[PDB]
Amino acid sequence: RWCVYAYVRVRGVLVRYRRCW
Repeated sequence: RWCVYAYVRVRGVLVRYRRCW
């Protein structure tokens, strides 16, 4: 597992962030 560059998804509105998986 690691966290890198990504795009969130709050209220069907993608918003640049970090995602871990």
